[PDB]
Amino acid sequence: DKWTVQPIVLPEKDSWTVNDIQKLVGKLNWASQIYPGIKVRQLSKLLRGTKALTEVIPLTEEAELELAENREILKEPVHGVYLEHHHHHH
Repeated sequence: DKWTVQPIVLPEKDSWTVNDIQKLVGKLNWASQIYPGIKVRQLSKLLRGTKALTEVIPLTEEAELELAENREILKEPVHGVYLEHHHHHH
């Protein structure tokens, strides 16, 4: 390691509420632009289930499948010494 993105990580439980899914879909979304292979097509659909921010929504086979594969990708560096702008000191 040297310098690049940050350690993008998320919790893991079998009781994701709309509020928990919502925040997630946002993480995977932003992460998507910072991590490929991530999917947020089925994750967002889960919301269509309920609106209450206290409604426990489970992850569908395809939702838990992608989420998993995602949490794994975040293990990549993405960025790291590959820009070189302008600096001279030592």
